[PDB]
Amino acid sequence: GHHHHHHLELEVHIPSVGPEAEGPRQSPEKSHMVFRVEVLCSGRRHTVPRRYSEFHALHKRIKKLYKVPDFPSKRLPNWRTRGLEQRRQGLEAYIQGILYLNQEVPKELLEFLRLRHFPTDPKASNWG
Repeated sequence: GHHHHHHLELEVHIPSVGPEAEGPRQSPEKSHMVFRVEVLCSGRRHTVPRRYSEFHALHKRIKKLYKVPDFPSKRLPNWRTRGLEQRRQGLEAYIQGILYLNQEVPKELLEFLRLRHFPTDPKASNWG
């Protein structure tokens, strides 16, 4: 498309993390818990619930591909010691990092969940 991006509204945040993830095949983690990210770029926000493994693999694949910071751990604590803000912030830092670094929201994830023009949820905001 061709439009002048005068509105560079950028908000990348992970508003919610809950236990409701899809249980995958034999994976390193098989986390049944999911973090629901929301990347807002150019005015469009897309709220996407992602299991840790997905970002784990995403980040590991592209770290070899493009500018990408520290990666997620394949061994995680049971999360009883801390709160989910730790998990939330860890991925949010990495995902927003690459987004700020070069390719913005990974086009590979775009291709992965078909995140183009991807919907959002009303319950992903505070007073908004």
